[PDB]
Amino acid sequence: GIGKYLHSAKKFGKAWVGEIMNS
Amino acid sequence: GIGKYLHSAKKFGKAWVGEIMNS
Repeated sequence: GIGKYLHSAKKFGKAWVGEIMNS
Repeated sequence: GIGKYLHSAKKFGKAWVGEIMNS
């Protein structure tokens, strides 16, 4: 268990927001 | 190009943070 929120979420966590949070 | 930050990140954005942001 736990193998995306720490290696796939965090990454986008800082990029996805700049995407949605910005657009 | 685009497809995981606005179709997968947000999801974890709320779960991954409650994961790492929680501890």
